[PDB]
Amino acid sequence: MINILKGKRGLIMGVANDHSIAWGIAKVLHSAGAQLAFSYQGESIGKRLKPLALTVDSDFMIPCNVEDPSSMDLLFERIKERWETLDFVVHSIAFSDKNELRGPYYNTSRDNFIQTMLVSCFSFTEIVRRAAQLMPHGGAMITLTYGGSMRVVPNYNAMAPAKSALESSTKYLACDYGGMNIRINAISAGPVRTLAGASISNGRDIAAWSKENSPLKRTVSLEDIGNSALYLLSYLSNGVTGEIHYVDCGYNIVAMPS
Amino acid sequence: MINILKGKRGLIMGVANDHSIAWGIAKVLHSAGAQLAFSYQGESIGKRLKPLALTVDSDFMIPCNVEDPSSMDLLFERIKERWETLDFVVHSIAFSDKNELRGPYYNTSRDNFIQTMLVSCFSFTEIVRRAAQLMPHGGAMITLTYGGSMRVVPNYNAMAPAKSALESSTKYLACDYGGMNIRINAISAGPVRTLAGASISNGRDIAAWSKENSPLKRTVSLEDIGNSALYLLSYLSNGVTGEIHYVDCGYNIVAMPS
Ligand SMILES: NC(=O)c1ccc[n+]([C@@H]2O[C@H](COP(=O)([O-])OP(=O)(O)OC[C@H]3O[C@@H](n4cnc5c(N)ncnc54)[C@H](O)[C@@H]3O)[C@@H](O)[C@H]2O)c1
Repeated sequence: MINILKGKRGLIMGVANDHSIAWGIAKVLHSAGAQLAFSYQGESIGKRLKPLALTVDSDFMIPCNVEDPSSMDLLFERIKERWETLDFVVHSIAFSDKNELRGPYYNTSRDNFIQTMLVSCFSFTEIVRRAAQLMPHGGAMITLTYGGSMRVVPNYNAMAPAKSALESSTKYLACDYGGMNIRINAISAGPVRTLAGASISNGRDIAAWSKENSPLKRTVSLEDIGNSALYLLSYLSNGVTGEIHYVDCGYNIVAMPS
Repeated sequence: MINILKGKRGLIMGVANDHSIAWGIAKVLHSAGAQLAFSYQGESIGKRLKPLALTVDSDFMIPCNVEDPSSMDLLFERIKERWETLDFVVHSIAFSDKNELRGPYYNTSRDNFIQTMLVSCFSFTEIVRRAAQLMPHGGAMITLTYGGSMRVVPNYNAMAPAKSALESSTKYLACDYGGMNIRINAISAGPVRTLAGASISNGRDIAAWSKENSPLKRTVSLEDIGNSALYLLSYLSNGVTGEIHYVDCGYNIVAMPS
């Protein structure tokens, strides 16, 4: 009963399996009428994406290494050879050495910090500025963040300044592109069940904690995020740019457990 | 007649001349009793620092390039050959390419971003880890930041996500080290007429705008920042850690001019 993206086409980055946030988003954005292009980071991923993409009417798949600006130049070159125009971009790329997401933050190595910054923060700047060039009549973009950027989440470590800066760049990008009628927002998702446990050593704990202590008593679903993304990428969110939108079943509001 | 820093020893990072924030801080800390060590970046800065440091009774000056791990190691070796233990650190170091502090944030290049991040953000993590080893009974450190991290200031560009990451790591460092009674805080200063300040285009306009529209209608002085540093580094702020403390004559609270 929703087709507000009828006739709109966009780019989805961040799919790694059927449990990826970018995938939940993809499903919901397609059900609302969007044509999807996808990027993929590796071969195993491409092989899982292929069937997934097919179930949302799409064979448009383009490998990309978000750490290499040439790769991204190429990603847009391949996109452009089918679409002269783009309406939205989903950026859900998060990487860090998972072995360094344990113990105290001060053990963050310089190279992991550089790499985590590059992939988890600056890639959005890169992509956004490439994509804008295909939005001559405006458009909308989102990145993904987590509340661990601003309050201390144990183990999160290197991810934390990276998101913090991602959130910062989100707001600067919004100001840059605002005159061109491009909107740039972020979704601060809560832990997603099962996904949490594979991303970081205490993921299960973080999630269980979040579900026990959120006002809504559940964790956010992939579909929740998909619908919030649908909101921020459609005309519905026309009065909204540069927003760090919290979609965590309200976990962020509670100061302590009951 | 203050002397709450009687018998304390501290590291001052970031003096470049007699207008530097770290210098204002050094002056008020010294006048409250503290013995001071200084790190300087280059030879001209060193030549300018010798006479100054002399006026606060110090010849304890060590070179240090903060994008060089070896050099920060050497810095702390040179400290230890005189002091086995240390009471406080001031981290007042920033860098970004003058050329990129102009125009839209999206023109920020990858290399300037990595470098700005290393020097402006991660160098604090670097320094904090080494210094902590010199505070077996606890102590206090501060870094410097600016409200441009979280609200958009024209031309501030790459400095913004860098400061944001810096504010993030401050809180994370505060959690890693609170068990050791080491407090880690930051000062968010209003505009001050400095050497690195003149890298930003239209910083003059920025400072005039911030002065005109602040509740107090004045700019912060090196002494204001020095005094808030004295607070943040002594027994006075014993209940304060992880705090981003605004010392900007209240600019941040005003939503629009009157
Ligand atoms: N200038 C302002 O108005 C202002 C506003 C609030 C916050 N801040 C912050 O204050 C601090 C900057 O000092 P400042 O503004 O008094 O100007 P400044 O230029 O006098 O001092 C900046 C220092 O950063 C140092 N630095 C740069 N690269 C270095 C390296 N590789 N190794 C060691 N040192 C290096 C410089 O040597 C210099 O001493 C920064 O954290 C800055 O972001 C500045």
